[PDB]
Amino acid sequence: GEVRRIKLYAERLADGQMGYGLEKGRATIPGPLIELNEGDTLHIEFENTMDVRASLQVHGLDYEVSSDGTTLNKSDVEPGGTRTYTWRTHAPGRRSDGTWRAGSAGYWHYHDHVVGTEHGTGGIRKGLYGPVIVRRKGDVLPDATHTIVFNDMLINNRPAHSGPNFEATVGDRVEFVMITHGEYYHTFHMHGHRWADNRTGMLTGPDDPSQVVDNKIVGPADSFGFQVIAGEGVGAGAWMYHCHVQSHSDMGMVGLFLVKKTDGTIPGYEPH
Amino acid sequence: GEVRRIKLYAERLADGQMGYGLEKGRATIPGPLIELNEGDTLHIEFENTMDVRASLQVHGLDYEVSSDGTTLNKSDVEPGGTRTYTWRTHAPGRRSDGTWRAGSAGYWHYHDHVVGTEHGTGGIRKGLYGPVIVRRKGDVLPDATHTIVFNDMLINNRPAHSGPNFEATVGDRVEFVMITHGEYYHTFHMHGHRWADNRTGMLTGPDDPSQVVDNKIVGPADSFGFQVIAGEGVGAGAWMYHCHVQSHSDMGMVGLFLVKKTDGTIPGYE
Amino acid sequence: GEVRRIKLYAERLADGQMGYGLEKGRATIPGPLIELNEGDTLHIEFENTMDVRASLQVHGLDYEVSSDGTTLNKSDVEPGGTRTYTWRTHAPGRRSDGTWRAGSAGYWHYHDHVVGTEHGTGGIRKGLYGPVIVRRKGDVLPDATHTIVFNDMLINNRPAHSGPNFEATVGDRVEFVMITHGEYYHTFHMHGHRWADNRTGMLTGPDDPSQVVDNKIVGPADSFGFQVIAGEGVGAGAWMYHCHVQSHSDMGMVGLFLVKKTDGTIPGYEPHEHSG
Ligand SMILES: [Cu+2]
Ligand SMILES: [Cu+2]
Ligand SMILES: [Cu+2]
Ligand SMILES: [Cu+2]
Ligand SMILES: [Cu+2]
Ligand SMILES: [Cu+2]
Ligand SMILES: [Cu+2]
Ligand SMILES: [Cu+2]
Ligand SMILES: [Cu+2]
Repeated sequence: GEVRRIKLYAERLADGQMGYGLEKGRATIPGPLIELNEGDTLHIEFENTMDVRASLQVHGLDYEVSSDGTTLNKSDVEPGGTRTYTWRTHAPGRRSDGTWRAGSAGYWHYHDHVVGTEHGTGGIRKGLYGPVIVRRKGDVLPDATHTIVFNDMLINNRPAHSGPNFEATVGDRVEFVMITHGEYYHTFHMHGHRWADNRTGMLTGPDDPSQVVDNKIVGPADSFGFQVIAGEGVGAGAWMYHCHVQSHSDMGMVGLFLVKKTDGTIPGYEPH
Repeated sequence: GEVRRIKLYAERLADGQMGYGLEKGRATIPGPLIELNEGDTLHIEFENTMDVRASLQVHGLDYEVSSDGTTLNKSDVEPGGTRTYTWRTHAPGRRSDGTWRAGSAGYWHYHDHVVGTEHGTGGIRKGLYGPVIVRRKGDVLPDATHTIVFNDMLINNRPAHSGPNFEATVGDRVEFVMITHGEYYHTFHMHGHRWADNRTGMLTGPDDPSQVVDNKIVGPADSFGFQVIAGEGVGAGAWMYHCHVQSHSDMGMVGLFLVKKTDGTIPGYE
Repeated sequence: GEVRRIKLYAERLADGQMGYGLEKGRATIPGPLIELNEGDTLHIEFENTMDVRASLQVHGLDYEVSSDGTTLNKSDVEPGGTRTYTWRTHAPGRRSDGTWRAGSAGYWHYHDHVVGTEHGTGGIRKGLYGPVIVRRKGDVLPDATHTIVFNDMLINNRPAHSGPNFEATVGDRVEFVMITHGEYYHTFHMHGHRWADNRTGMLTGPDDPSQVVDNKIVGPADSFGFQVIAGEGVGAGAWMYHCHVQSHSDMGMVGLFLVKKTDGTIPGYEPHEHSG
C-alpha cells in the first residue's frame, strides 16, 4: 500500500463544457484515469479553477465524510479554492465475525457533486467525470485502457456520430471502463467481442458460472469494465460499439473499436 | 423447517393510501417485514378491511395457484373478506438426475395484485407492498433491517425530500432490503458503503467473482438486499443513499444512513 | 465441431411486418430458433426477398466483418440478393497468457441491422429477430424451448393481450429464451418459478453464488435464458409471465405458462359453465 499524491484541476473548457485535468489547461472529458492497488491511499490536491463551486466524489473507494465532496458534508470547493481529497482502499480479508470483507478492487468513477445542483447534475452534464480502476494483487494488466461514458445521449460528451474511436492491434489485451451518467438507461453493446458479467470482466476458470454477454443494461452512475483479446476469433476490422436502444444508436450513440492487423492495415469500412 | 401463522390486514390510510399491517390500525408502508428460514411454511390469515377487492401476491416463495392472489386464479379477497394464503419455502438440494435445485432463500417482497387493475397497479401505487426475507442455514443475521422501496418517484411513499433516514452505530451489521415498483427504472446508490451483487450482498469468500458495487440499476418488482458493517473503513457520518438518476435525486429521492460514533454523536452535517 | 448449412429468407409479412423463415412463404416472428454446440460452424445462405436492403447480425457468436450485416462493413444484402453469412463458435479454454477464454455458449439472438436505419430500427420493429442458443458440452437439454421477445410494448409482435401462452406438464424441463428489443426497458417476471441469474439459469451446485430471481430488468438487445422444472414445488396451474412495469402489464405484456397435472388438467381452469 503506497501513499500517493496527484494534483487535479476542474477547468471550464473553451467550448461550453467542464473537465478535470492533471495540469492547468490540460483538462479532458472524461477526466484522467486514476489507477490504484488495493491498500493504496491517494491524496488528490484538487484546485477548482472555475467561478462556481465544484467538488470531487468517488464511488466504491473508502473515504471519510470530509471527502464526500458534498454540501451535506461541507466538502465541496469554493470558486478558485483548493482542497485535499483523500481516497483509501483495502484488500479483501476475513473478519473476526467469520464473514468475508470485500476488497476495494473494481471499475469505479469520480464526478462532481455540486455544479448546477446539489447532485452535480450540471457538472456531470458538462463533463466533470472520470474513471478509477482499483486492481487486486494478481489481476491481469492490459496493453491499453479506454474509457467509454454514456452521459445522457452523448458518448464522452462527443457530438452525435463523432466517436470516440479506439485503435488496437489484433491480439492486444484491451481494457474498457464503461460508466453511465445522467437521466437515461442505456444498453452497452460491442460487435465481435464479449465479456463476463463479473468483477473483472473475465471468467476465473471453467467453474465460473457468470453470464458471458455482449450487451448490458446500465443506468446513471453504474460502472463496469472488462478486458478482451482484440479481434480474438473474429479478426481485424472496424468493430462498432453502441448503445443498443434503437433511437439512441440512430441519434449517434455509436463509436468504433478499430482493430488493425500487425501490418497496421484494416478491412475497408464506411463510417457514418 | 417450522409451520408459522400470522394475521395480516389491508387497510386504507390517509391521502387515499393503502397499507398492510400485522394488527388492525397498525398498517404501514412498506408493510411488515416477514422473515422465514428455508423449509418454513407460513399461513397468512388475511383480512381485507377495505371496500374494494384486494389480494396478496408474493415473489420467490413456493405457493400453489390458490395463493397466487390474482383474479386469474380466483384468489383475491372480496371487500371485508378473509382468506388464508400459504407460502412454503425449500432448502437447495440435488435432484435425482444430479441437477441442483435452487433454494427459496433471497430478498423477496409481497404486494397487491387486484387494486386499480388486474396487476395491482393502484394497490402498489397506494402502498400495498412489503418485504420478505428467506434465510438459508448459516446465514449471518444482522443487528437491524431497513426496507427502502422506490415506488415510482417516492421512497416508501413519503413526500419528496423527506427520508426515510436510518440510524446505526459504527460497526453495527446493518441489512438493507431494496424493492422497486411502478413505472420507472432507478439506480440505487449508497455513499461510503458497497456490497456484492449476489444473494446476500456479501462475497462467499475468496473465490466468489461477483461484482462489488455501490450503485445498481433496478426496475419494477426487482428486489435485492445486502448487509454492511456501518462505517467500515469510512467512519461515522451522514451517508446519503439516493437514486442516482439525476432528475430523481434533484427531485428528492434521497435519504440518510446516519452512522453515529459509539458516544452517539455524528460529524456535523447539512 | 460440425459444419452446418441452412437457408434463411427475409420476407415481407402482412400488415407491414417482416420476418425470417427457413423456406419462402414460411417466415415467422420470432424467426427460427438456431441451435449449435460450441465448436460448430454455421453457414447461412441468406436471401433477401424484400424491396429494401436487409441483413443478419448475430450477438455473441464469432463472425468476421464480412458477416457483420452492417452498412459500415458493407455486409448487408440488396433487394432480391443472396449472401452467405458464416457464424463460428468455440469452446472455452486456457490462453497462453494464463487467462480463461470465455466460450461461445449462451442465449443469444440475431436480427436485421439495415431496414429503416443503419441500426435496423425499422427491421427489428417489423419482426426481423430470432433466437440462437449455443450449448456447451454436458449442458442439460430441455423437453421444450419457448422464445419470448419483448419488442417495444409487444410480445413477439403479437397484438396486446394476445399471449403467447406455452403449455407443459408438471415435471417437464422447460427452457425459456428471453430477448428484448426497441426503445424501452422492461422487467421480466414469472409467477411460481424462479431461476439463477447466470449463463444457464441453473445453479451449478452449492458453491454457485449467483442470484436466484423471479424478476429481471432487461433493455434493448439483452438476451438471457433459463430452464425450470415446470410446477416444481408449486403444482399445476395457469402461471402468468409478464413485464412487471405496471402500465406495460396493464396494456397487455402478459402471457400464460399453462402447467397441466400429469392427468392432463389445469387447476382452476373452467372455460365453460356447468348446468345447476
Ligand atoms: Cu451522491
Ligand atoms: Cu442509450
Ligand atoms: Cu455518484
Ligand atoms: Cu404478477
Ligand atoms: Cu430514480
Ligand atoms: Cu409481482
Ligand atoms: Cu449493432
Ligand atoms: Cu415492459
Ligand atoms: Cu444487435
